[PDB]
Amino acid sequence: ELLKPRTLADLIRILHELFAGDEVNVEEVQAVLEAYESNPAEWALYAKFDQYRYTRNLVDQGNGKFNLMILCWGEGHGSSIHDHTDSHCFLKLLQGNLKETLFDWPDKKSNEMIKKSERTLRENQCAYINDSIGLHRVENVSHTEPAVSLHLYSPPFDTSHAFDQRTGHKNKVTMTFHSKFGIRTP
Ligand SMILES: [Fe+2]
Repeated sequence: ELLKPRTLADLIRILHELFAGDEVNVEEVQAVLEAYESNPAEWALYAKFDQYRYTRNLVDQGNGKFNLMILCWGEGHGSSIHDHTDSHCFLKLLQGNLKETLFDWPDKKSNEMIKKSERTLRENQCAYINDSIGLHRVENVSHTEPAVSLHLYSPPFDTSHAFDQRTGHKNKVTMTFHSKFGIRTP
């Protein structure tokens, strides 16, 4: 029984219910994330920006099966082309817009990675990706507005690959947290 989350705290409680089991109802999780109306006062604690790149800010450690975090994208900040390490990955916009570009998994032969498609993710929308869908790059192309997004991963993961757009060659990257539960973790 999916009800509208009243607050971020309410959302988190509902997510603990949705991940109480071993499997994941993707459409239900996405629906609930989209139904939470972003309220900046509730997540200001986690919205810690860096001038030079986007930051990842742990919000909830989950129940063993998922992590919830907030990413803060300065004007012009973007990601690598990357994968999600066999996890579900939900992305909900809390503030601003992000551009998502989809790429196919490369073949072993060195080749330019060509965009499959692209879309604009707008405030309060929730997108979903997994490795079966493809790879992606996420970017704040705004010159004037910072973006903030809410990310849910299940299972949690702390490494992934970055892909060279020119060749499709990949390398493993360790994921770090800029803060945890509102506390800066240098
Ligand atoms: Fe991603």
